[PDB]
Amino acid sequence: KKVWREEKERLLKMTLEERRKEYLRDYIPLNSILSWKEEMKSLTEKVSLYRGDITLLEVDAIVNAANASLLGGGGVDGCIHRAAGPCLLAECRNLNGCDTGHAKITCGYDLPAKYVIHTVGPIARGHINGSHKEDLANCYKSSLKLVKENNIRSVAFPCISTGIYGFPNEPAAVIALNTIKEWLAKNHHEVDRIIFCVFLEVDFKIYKKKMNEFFS
Repeated sequence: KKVWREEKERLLKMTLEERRKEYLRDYIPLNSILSWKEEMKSLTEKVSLYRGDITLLEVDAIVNAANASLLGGGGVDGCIHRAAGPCLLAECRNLNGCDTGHAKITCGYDLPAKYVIHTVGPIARGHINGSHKEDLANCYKSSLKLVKENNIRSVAFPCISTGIYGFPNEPAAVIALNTIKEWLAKNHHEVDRIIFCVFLEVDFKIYKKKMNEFFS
């Protein structure tokens, strides 16, 4: 049995070259993801769209749209737990859950990602209200506060609270893009790339349309 504190200490010391020599499977290096600037040929240099499996991204942090327990479950949360291996669950158990609109950081273990930022999106069981909208913004703000504090230069976000948590995809994207744009205005020097992970066609088309509005 690997023990999470020992494995985390070992992994966070390692250079990218050292990490790559131990990788279990194929990965997506950050320099194989075009900026919006490069894609559409300024903050356009600092943002990307990625349609693919977040667990493959070799970035400083991937964001997990987690549940209150932080123990994993289904969808992409489950995929991140399986890809990271059992040390992720062990570190998450020690965190004693996460509140709606808050975030907590762990090691990424078997992920190529150095860290996972776990954030708990609001749940809309029917039509959204101002609390849902505030809480979703707070997931992005709490996550980006951990990005700043942990010298994370590349981070990938999922479409937090869309799907089962019931946040309509278009209003979710507006909150996500507004929150990242406002944070980038202040913090652009300290990041190389914020990646929006937009697998479903519905999300890809929403983000494709809105990128120019927000970043150029």
